[PDB]
Amino acid sequence: DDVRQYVVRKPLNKEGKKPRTKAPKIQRLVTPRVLQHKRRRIALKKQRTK
RNA sequence: UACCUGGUUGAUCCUGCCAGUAGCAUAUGCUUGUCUCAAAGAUUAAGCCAUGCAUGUCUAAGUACGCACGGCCGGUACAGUG
Repeated sequence: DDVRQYVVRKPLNKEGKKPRTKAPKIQRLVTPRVLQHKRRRIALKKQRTK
């Protein structure tokens, strides 16, 4: 599944502003960036060994 | 600038100190137009303290669901400022 679609959004309705839903930033979520960070760590290991 | 002068005697030459002399550093007195530097609660009490201030700090890069501001109504988690 994809947790991105199951984050509890909270509704905000104030008089002078249009209503909107606020969502938290999902933490500890695996994204392309963290995978690239792991790749870079392993590549640094390889570079050190070489 | 390697300097002395007055004072013991009726007078003299000494010893010798007192006083003078110049700076320096604190205080104080009188006086004080310009201008440049510039010390300043050490001395007595490391005595006592009203009040205020004197140490805080965020980047692209730890944590943002504070509508506190702020958008592009969305399989659009997180726009951004904060």
